Amino acid sequence: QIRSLCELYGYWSGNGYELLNNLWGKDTATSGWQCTYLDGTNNGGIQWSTAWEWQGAPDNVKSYPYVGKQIQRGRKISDINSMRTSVSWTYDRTDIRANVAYDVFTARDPDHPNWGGDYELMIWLARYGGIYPIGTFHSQVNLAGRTWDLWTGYNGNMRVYSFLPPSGDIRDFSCDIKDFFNYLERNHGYPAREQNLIVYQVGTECFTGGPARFTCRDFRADLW
Ligand SMILES: OC[C@H]1O[C@@H](O[C@H]2[C@H](O)[C@@H](O)[C@H](O[C@H]3[C@H](O)[C@@H](O)[C@H](O[C@H]4[C@H](O)[C@@H](O)[C@H](O)O[C@@H]4CO)O[C@@H]3CO)O[C@@H]2CO)[C@H](O)[C@@H](O)[C@@H]1O
Repeated sequence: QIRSLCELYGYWSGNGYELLNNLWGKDTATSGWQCTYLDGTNNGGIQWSTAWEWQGAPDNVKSYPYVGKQIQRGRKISDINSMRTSVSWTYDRTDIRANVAYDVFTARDPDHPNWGGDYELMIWLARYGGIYPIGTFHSQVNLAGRTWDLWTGYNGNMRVYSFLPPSGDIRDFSCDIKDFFNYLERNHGYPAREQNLIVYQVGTECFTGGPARFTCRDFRADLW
């Protein structure tokens, strides 16, 4: 690896991307740790991985290490035409409580900190070990060439929309996240004209299990 980010909130940035050893829930663990590795920045993308083992509090996320596309504050979702992104990944085992997911926060306050927002949009590409997203099942949705189970609920005051695969995982994926926002704007009254983009990330939420290793073979993200 080019860089090993094994410290709590170990951080790298470059080429308009960033990487964080985001162990935000680790104090709920009874044992374990996690490191995030920058493997490459080849071909306009990021190659990275994270290794971990966690015990304790099986409904509590211990971490969400991520790669993020850096964005400028004050961009209304309605004024973003496209958020094209692709990811290729593997997990070395699936007998773990973990997901792989895109995470996007938006807020009416354009200076909202990056830990949250008014709304969260997640696109889950894996759902291992019997975990649940925030909230309850809402409906099925056709987007990005697939069928999704949409779940909705609240994390504090933040409304969370999570799009889940009905079956299996999706280890090679590409989409335009604006298709997901546009669907929410039309059918869920999502206030895109007053919401600013806060973060644009992909990573893995880790609850319990391991030793496990997530490899992101390639990540690319743009927005226009
Ligand atoms: O909290 C500060 C922290 O936030 C990080 O971003 C989090 C979001 O805050 C969060 O909404 C979301 O994590 C969800 C996860 O998707 C769900 O699977 C999980 O669901 C739990 C649920 O909470 C329980 O009620 C239920 O009983 O069990 C299920 C699991 O089976 O809930 C969590 C939130 O608790 O996604 C984001 C990524 O982790 C930021 O990354 C960080 O910067 C902040 O400090």
